[PDB]
Amino acid sequence: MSRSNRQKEYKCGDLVFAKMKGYPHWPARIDEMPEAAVKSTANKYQVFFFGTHETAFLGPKDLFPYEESKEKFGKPNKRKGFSEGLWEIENNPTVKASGY
Amino acid sequence: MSRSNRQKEYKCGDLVFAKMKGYPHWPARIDEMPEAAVKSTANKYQVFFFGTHETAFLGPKDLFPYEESKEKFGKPNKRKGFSEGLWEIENNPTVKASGY
Repeated sequence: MSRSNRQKEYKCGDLVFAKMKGYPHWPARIDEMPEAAVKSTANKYQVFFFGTHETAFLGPKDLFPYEESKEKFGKPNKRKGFSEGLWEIENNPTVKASGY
Repeated sequence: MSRSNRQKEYKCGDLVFAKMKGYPHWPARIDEMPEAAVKSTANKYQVFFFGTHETAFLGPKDLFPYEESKEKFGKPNKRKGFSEGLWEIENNPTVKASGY
């Protein structure tokens, strides 16, 4: 008898009355639409690879403190850039003793 | 000692073993989030305010249907961008590039 509406989303957001901080219902239009693969870099840490000089985005669990676990990982790979970069790190300033 | 110490994230300046693609554990520097619209909030819409001629970030909950709201909050004047925006919207809400 009656037909429903399943479309809940405006395309991007369309044109509406926007409620912003200090703006109680002001005519405003939408721009952009964070849906293409990445929406926004959130809760991600900017991990800048020291040796390979490359910016990556990782999380807390993707990062292991050598201040204590220097002994745990050492230098697991023998590569010219790997060993060189990790060596530049092996003489790091913030070292809480070489003994573990 | 601002209120309570809850911040426990990796603070820009620390350095750890990073786990990236092609790198089991490569020591990388920790940098915090750039902070420039992107930092957090995954799905957020950008909104162009005709009023103050600004661009802000809002969500679906902050965008109210104008076809009904325009009739509710129809109180212009004194506020330039409100009057300008209301007209710029009234004479072109769907953007008349076909039937005008």
